[PDB]
Amino acid sequence: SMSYTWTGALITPCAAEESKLPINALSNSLLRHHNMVYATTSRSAGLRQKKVTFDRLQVLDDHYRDVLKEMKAKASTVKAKLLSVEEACKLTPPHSAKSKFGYGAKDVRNLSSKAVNHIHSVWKDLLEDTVTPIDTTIMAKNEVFCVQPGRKPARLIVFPDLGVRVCEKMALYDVVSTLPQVVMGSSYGFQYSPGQRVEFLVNTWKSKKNPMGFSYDTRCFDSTVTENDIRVEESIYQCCDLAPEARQAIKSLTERLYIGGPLTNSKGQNCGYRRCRASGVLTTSCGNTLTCYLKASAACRAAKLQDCTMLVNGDDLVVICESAGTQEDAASLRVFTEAMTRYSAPPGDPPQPEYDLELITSCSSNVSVAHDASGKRVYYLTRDPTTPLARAAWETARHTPVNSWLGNIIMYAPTLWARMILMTHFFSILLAQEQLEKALDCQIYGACYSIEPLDLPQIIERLHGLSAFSLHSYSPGEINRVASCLRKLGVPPLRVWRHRARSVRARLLSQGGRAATCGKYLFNWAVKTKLKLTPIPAASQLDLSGWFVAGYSGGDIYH
Ligand SMILES: CC(C)(C)[C@H]1C(O)=C(C2=NS(=O)(=O)c3c(CNS(C)(=O)=O)cccc32)C(=O)N1Cc1ccc(F)c(Cl)c1
Repeated sequence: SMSYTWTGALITPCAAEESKLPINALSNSLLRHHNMVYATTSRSAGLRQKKVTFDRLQVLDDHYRDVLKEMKAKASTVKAKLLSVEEACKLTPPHSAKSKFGYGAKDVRNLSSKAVNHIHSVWKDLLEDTVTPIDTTIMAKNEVFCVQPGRKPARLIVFPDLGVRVCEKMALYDVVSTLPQVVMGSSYGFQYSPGQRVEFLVNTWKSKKNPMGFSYDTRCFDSTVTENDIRVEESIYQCCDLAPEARQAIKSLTERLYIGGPLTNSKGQNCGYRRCRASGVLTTSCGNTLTCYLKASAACRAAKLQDCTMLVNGDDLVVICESAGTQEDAASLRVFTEAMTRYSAPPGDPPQPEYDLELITSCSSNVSVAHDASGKRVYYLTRDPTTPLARAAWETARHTPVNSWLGNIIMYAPTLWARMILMTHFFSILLAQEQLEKALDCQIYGACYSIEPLDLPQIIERLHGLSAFSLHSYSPGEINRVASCLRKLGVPPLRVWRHRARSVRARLLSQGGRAATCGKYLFNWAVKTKLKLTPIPAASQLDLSGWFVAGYSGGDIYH
């Protein structure tokens, strides 16, 4: 069937949308080439609609059903619980979209009786009615990029009312938090810190006699998801040991929301109908991960890839296997792709075999190597810093709900671009505003986290190790990619950043306490006469539970 049917009604914004890079007094210290930076708006939604709208055909074979059976066997070992209304309410981001029924996120969060009453009413209706399609809003996402000589159209987000979103948590939060690791084991990617992911990638790579690897880019994964896939997902959820009410609600959410339903714009006009994955439901991450792992695991068998190890984060897939040499690897991957295509996950750009781990991009990241304090080689994950820096420029001039810069510093802390540019720039800004103590929101694996900037040294230590504060002798390939980015964007040379970082560090040191700790660890690279970095005390008090358990993209989750 068609992924979507459209009425002609337009996808509408809630507020005016800026597409041009806002400029303030801080902008130029980061980036001179402002016209290279843009944000998507709803006004390009028609271009997206076009490309996410196609017919899906699905041909399912024995490998498919075999893998599914294995997945269900493991799923049946999971026991999951219902969350109370209040438990589910506390998982709601403060900035979440408000209900059409006269209450908002903060009402939910502080448990107003108005919110809670509507929630209980939504739940009761889920138990009673397992057929009536549930309403969703379709919006365009405003995301920032750099011009790639041209522009990406806005992504679409499809989400049900707040009342329904709290109910999803009640029925499925424990499931989507617990099931994927039990079903998929070490192949489930959202369980890893950056440190663990690079560890798992390197160990996997060198466990092969002659390693070959490839990332598989599905063309618009969400759109490729069929009703079959979503019913198949539900059948996996139902293997779990669940309370009768959770079973009923899960069945009801599947039939009424997950499978499809009507699409309404912000003005309340009907825009059409969806028959593929909604990107803004609780099950998007878990559903996509299970479905990608199933199709890929079965496609590996069909292609006869040898010792194929998968790493799956939603729709993001990387496979590492044994080479049969270049001719056979190329033919293998074609069989893999034909299978995936038969399963309704055709590729965007065709996959290509890789023989160098560092040339493989997965979760928009590639492995690279640097050296630590004692010369002892260390692997870490990095990326082309263009988009992170284009977004950092936007966020320098505009207050954003989610600070991408903060998530990039957290996840890319060991990189030369994050240490030298992002750390230096934003700590300078926090200092000027005396907002070092001010807790800031960022999204990691789709979930929103409130973070104190001053806890960054502890956070980085836990996620990457001390190495992250002592890394040097980065690779010519990486150094060239950074330098090329700065040239393109008109970002000041690294000597300018080194100069600035010295100032930032000194200023932090002068401050004392946690701020001096930020000065010492984060900016030890800037000083020629290096200080000794010991393991950070009282770091092992702060619990990073909720971190690196599961993915929740589009799932309206707050920790
Ligand atoms: C915060 C950033 C930097 C953005 C982080 C992230 O949170 C993600 C992600 N967040 S997400 O939206 O949950 C996500 C998906 C979600 N896809 S889906 C709809 O659920 O099917 C897939 C891949 C990756 C993601 C990511 O790729 N990242 C890059 C990255 C990932 C893992 C690492 F170990 C390192 Cl070092 C860097």
